[PDB]
Amino acid sequence: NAPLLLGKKAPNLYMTDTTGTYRYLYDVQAKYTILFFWDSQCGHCQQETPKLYDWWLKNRAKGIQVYAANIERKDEEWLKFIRSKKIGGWLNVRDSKNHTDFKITYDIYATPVLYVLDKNKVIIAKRIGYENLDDFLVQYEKSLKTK
Repeated sequence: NAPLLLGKKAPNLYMTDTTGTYRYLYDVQAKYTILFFWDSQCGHCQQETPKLYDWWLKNRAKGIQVYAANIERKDEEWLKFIRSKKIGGWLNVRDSKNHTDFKITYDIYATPVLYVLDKNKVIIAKRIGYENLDDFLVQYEKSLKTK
């Protein structure tokens, strides 16, 4: 695996939603997709996940989905976190059908990890913090105009 690059299509993910039903990354329709890899075992009070959710609630009508890719190999703790932290509204998925190698394909070590993708799943931001999203989207859109 070569490391991921700006301007390349993010690798597809064949992950499943909270009902166990396939929701492929490439099948998501959204002006921007936030690809977000996370792990409930990082703690019940982990900060990035619910704060991104709060951000998403405020910005989603702009045409933004979060493909919230939980990296765990069991359902129980993932679902418990979704319920208790009340983050069920976005696209929660897990690799329940074993199609994703998070280390080879996406280089996931420490979690959480965030990518911003455009409408065609091209990588436009790599591993930036949720707190830099608003500014990243402003500058990105200005950059489309200039040229």
